[PDB]
Amino acid sequence: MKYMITSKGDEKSDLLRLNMIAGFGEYDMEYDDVEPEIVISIGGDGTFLSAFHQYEERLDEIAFIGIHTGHLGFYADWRPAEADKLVKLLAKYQKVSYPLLKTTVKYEATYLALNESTVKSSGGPFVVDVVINDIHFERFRGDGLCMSTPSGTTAYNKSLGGALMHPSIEAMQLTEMASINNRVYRTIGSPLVFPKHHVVSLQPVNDKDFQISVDHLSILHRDVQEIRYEVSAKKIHFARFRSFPFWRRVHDSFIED
Amino acid sequence: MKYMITSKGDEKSDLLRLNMIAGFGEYDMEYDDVEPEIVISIGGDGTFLSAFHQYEERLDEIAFIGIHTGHLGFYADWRPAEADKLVKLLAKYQKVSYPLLKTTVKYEATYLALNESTVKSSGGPFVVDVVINDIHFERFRGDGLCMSTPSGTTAYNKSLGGALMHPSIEAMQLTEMASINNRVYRTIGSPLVFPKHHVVSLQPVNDKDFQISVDHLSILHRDVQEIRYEVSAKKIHFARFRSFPFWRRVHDSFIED
Amino acid sequence: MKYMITSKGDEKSDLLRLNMIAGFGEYDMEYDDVEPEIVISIGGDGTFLSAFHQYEERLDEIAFIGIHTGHLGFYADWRPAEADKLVKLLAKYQKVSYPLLKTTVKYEATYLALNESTVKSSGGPFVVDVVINDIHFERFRGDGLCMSTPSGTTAYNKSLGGALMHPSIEAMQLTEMASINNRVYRTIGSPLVFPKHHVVSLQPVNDKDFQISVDHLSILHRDVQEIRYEVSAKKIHFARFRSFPFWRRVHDSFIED
Amino acid sequence: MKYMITSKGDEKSDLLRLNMIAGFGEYDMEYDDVEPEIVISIGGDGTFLSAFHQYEERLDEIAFIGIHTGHLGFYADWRPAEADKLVKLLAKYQKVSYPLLKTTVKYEATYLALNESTVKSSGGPFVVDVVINDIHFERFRGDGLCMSTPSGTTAYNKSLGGALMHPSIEAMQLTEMASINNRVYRTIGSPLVFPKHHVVSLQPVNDKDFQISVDHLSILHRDVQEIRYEVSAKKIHFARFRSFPFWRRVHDSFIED
Ligand SMILES: Nc1ncnc2c1ncn2[C@@H]1O[C@H](COCC#Cc2nc3c(N)ncnc3n2Cc2ccccc2)[C@@H](O)[C@H]1O
Ligand SMILES: Nc1ncnc2c1ncn2[C@@H]1O[C@H](COCC#Cc2nc3c(N)ncnc3n2Cc2ccccc2)[C@@H](O)[C@H]1O
Ligand SMILES: Nc1ncnc2c1ncn2[C@@H]1O[C@H](COCC#Cc2nc3c(N)ncnc3n2Cc2ccccc2)[C@@H](O)[C@H]1O
Ligand SMILES: Nc1ncnc2c1ncn2[C@@H]1O[C@H](COCC#Cc2nc3c(N)ncnc3n2Cc2ccccc2)[C@@H](O)[C@H]1O
Repeated sequence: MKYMITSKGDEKSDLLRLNMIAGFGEYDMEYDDVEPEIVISIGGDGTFLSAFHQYEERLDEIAFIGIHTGHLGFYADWRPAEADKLVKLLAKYQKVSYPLLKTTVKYEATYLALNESTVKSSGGPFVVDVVINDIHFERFRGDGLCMSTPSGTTAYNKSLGGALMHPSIEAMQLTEMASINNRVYRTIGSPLVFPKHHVVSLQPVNDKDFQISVDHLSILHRDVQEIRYEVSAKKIHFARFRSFPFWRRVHDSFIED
Repeated sequence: MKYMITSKGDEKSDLLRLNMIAGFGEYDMEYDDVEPEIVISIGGDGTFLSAFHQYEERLDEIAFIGIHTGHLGFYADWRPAEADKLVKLLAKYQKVSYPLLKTTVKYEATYLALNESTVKSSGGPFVVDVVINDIHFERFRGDGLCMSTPSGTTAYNKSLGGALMHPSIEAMQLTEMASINNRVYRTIGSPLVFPKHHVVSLQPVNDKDFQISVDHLSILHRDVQEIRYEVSAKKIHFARFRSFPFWRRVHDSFIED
Repeated sequence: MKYMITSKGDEKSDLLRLNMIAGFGEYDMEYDDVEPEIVISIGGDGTFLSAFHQYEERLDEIAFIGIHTGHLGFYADWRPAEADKLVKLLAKYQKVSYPLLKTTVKYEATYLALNESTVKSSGGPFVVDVVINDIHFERFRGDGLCMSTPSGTTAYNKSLGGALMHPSIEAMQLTEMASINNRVYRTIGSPLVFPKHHVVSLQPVNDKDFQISVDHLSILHRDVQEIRYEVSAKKIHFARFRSFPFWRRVHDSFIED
Repeated sequence: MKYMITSKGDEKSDLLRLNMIAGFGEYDMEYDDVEPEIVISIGGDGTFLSAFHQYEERLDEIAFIGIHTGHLGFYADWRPAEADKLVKLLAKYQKVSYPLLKTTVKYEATYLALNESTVKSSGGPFVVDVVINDIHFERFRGDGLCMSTPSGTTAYNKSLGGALMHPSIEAMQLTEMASINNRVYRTIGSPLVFPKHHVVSLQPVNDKDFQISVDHLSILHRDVQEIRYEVSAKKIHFARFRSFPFWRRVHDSFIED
């Protein structure tokens, strides 16, 4: 079937990519980077992130596979020495799906995040009213906020004190960035985990310009009226050829390998 | 139908209890503390916790209601001035259900937790191997561990840095208590959120005696071979007469009321 | 003696300033904003911060006084209703001194901080080697670092998990901003408190452009070779007319007033 | 001069101890475990802790030396292969001194801590009023409190989120253990660093029985009226034969060796 391979760009990844293409030439496989059914990423989680956003409009029709040429990644969880076996097994697997985060920015633009979406100020103080399902929950003062997908909880969310969620749980997690807490300003402090169909809305107080990130991309948005967070109805699909449990991936990346 | 009322024991709660019993006498309502269909708790979350464990063998046949004579509780979320209206509406509501945590202690005893279950040492050093779905995840050294239900995340779990989970998510959350982290000992540090059907097993390394807590109860267990944590198949059922959202309960308890 | 008064700029502060000037006119007091011996700040800690940096070249010859027209500040710890008494007592007090932080940026520029100095990347990843007294301590990956003065520990340092230090201790405190910690990248995690004469040096790894903040000021520095942190030999001097203990100031600002 | 050697008790430490005693026999050195001038500890920091408390009444007359038969310790910072060189150099060094923590328990007993002193409840809820220099600072609700010496900040204090203090700073650090924070109960949250001559006093609210730890020792104290913390006037003295900086010790123990 139709496939394509993106590469980190270094010598190691490009030649691993050329070898798999050559290996795919021995099977009924058509290279196509317009409408592929299989997207293979060779590099790190950053390369996989780019591969995801390159084809975020055909998620229901693509099974992703990640190969790590360097250290173990959470999305690129195949060793390079397994590419030939990967080519073989891919020629003739099941699919597992991870939840995604929908970000809506009204002034309206919508973005999909595999890891997380963050909001920071354009330079001055960051102050937003946090609204959960249309009820005002808190007025946040600090450096910013981060809304994480389950699989994204091992990334930026983890460094901010958030919990690690198993990707089978359809949820999003909001964590604070250096929140001010005194007698007058008050935030919840704890990370918040929201289920499907809950809407978290960030609304300006004085400044209306925000630096909004979605995975690796970060754009300054001007005259923002609202930022809306919710678990996406779309999901990313992985091709699994064996058992690599998420908690084992966490152990291999953080405890020891 | 059959009902009963437990009380904090102070003058305020006992006389609120006697007034509701008198109010129930004007309706087709039978007091029965053996097989009640409605269990009303008057006091704080501690009183509600006791009411829960008093009838933990008839959870599928009981709808709980909590009344707070003091400050707002997460389970006792009815003001005392609403008892007469509560009696009326209860005479003729829907049910919402929260997940529970199953704790298995092998030497075998099983316990149900509405808030959380914690493990600490019997005095010496606390060292356990943490096993997730039969794979060894980490060797924990520290003061102890805490496995929290969703509704329990606002309690002990919150004070340990855990995330607040909406009770619609069937999950459990494990948080660390003063874990040692240096070149030789290594824990994940972050809280871990587990879905249904994941089993977390704590296993001794040297000392086999542990102080195990389940909600308010805390018992020293001797010659422990394993402690097993998993989301319970049983659920607690609340009688809801109006909308009091969980995130609003969080806001009222922690931000301001 | 010579004095001057800076104001927040609102109607409340300007008219409090005009009343104190009028009150000072009844005494042997000369207004002079070039070489004052007494600098009075009317507003918040931000106004006091500006008053400090306005005269940072005559610190050994100035006693600062802060008046808070809004909430209690840590530097502006005089209520507006005490200005007349303040004018009187100032006409005829002792001095207490707080440590300051010296920041050296080599490409060489030196800055003095009353609260803290922070380092962040110019957009990309922030990676610096942390060198303590010429020995390499760690390679930091994350959002940035913050070096705080003692009196500054109640400000940005506090929101990042740092400890509150009594200003009698001549020290500086380094805290991390969302540090990455996995199998490959490793930071200390804990805040670090350094005594006088210890030098903490930040040194680039790839990117050489950093956004460096000093109190309220924040400037993008290009082609940085090193950022050096050390407890300053200069100190800020406060005019004290009564006992307002630091721990009481902490209690009034964070516990309740 | 007079000396003695304490041992971990394993085969490795006992025979290292016998070899150094034999090596000391070739010099003008007298073994004496009653009034030694040099106390050598062979084992880990736990062995050194025991050696410290064994001679805590002759601290002004003893220079301590620690040898680690296992991993690197913060007090036992000499490799076993250097014992012969240690014997030689000790035969003919300077002294460095670290601050200590004085704990007073009134009902009156006083204890000295090299690492820290902690307070927990006897089983029920732990509630204490925290008083700093006779002013009431906070009412603490939680699992307990920990007051750490500077060199103790790398131990229990570190696991509780406290800052690492260089031992040249004469100070103590108070950190919280799972403090409850909601609308009604409020603690400072941040670690507190106190200078010399500041007195921190813990005072009961309901329960008067506390489990008080001092380094490795932990005793249940009954009918406590007050627990007083302050930087001790006594200091521990180390024999230094070379430069092993504290920050290097921190790096070797926590970053990598
Ligand atoms: N302070 C920060 N701590 C943690 N991550 C941060 C921080 N700042 C920005 N980012 C991130 O950059 C990302 C864009 O680039 C590609 C990627 C990725 C990735 N994804 C994961 C994951 N799911 N699990 C574990 N490792 C991961 N990495 C690897 C990684 C670890 C640490 C830093 C950067 C990258 C964006 O996904 C932000 O999360
Ligand atoms: N350090 C600690 N921090 C927080 N809680 C702790 C700590 N130590 C032990 N407990 C707890 O005692 C409980 C048994 O008594 C009854 C109850 C309850 C309760 N449940 C909740 C809840 N779900 N949401 C919010 N408030 C709650 N409370 C009120 C409450 C707040 C703080 C302390 C105690 C009680 C057991 O449920 C442990 O969680
Ligand atoms: N996330 C953050 N959390 C905390 N402070 C942050 C954060 N981001 C930037 N700042 C800060 O802005 C400052 C420049 O403006 C003037 C000032 C001041 C001040 N000084 C103190 C103090 N010593 N003690 C208590 N209150 C203080 N404030 C008041 C205050 C509290 C919180 C935010 C801003 C201001 C600079 O001193 C940064 O510390
Ligand atoms: N959760 C906890 N985390 C950290 N330490 C804890 C915890 N619980 C109790 N202790 C401690 O046991 C101690 C008594 O035994 C001897 C000792 C020592 C020691 N001293 C230090 C130090 N100064 N620097 C680094 N390593 C140290 N260790 C080694 C060590 C590390 C971790 C646990 C135990 C021991 C007492 O000093 C408590 O601090």
